[PDB]
Amino acid sequence: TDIPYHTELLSDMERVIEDNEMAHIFSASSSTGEVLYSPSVFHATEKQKNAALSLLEERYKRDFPHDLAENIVIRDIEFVDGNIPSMLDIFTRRSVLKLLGYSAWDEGLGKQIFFDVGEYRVNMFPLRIEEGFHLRQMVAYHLQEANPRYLWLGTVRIQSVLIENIGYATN
Repeated sequence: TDIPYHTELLSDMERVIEDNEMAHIFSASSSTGEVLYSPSVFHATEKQKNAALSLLEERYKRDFPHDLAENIVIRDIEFVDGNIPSMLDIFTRRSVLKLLGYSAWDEGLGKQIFFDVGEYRVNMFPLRIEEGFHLRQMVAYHLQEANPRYLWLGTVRIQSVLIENIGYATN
């Protein structure tokens, strides 16, 4: 059997995390942000947010084809204000913890698209598509349900062509 690209992508992203020491950033110990919903939902730190953005840029840009990138100006992935999910939203979306690790970075998972970093599983929940961007509400779930149990990272805005080009690792 041949090794699928998804397997190497997941390994690649794990090595990116390690080279940038992001496991320590996404530890319960380093999750010192202010509370959003007492007792268990906290704001992500600036370092957690910037690490998450950097990891999204790493994943999406590496496979963005050259002929498009010479013809389209690609915007930096960033967080935008607002669209904060409710506590009930966060609770309901914790279904992402039931999924196997191999389903990470798989755009085919719809609502449950996620990636793991350090002690947290980060769900990029679809909010809307507007102009040429995807908006997603990013919440981190502690994988052992320790506290901080939930981290609100923000609504991320990603240029649609970046997601479109990855395709679906599963149907």
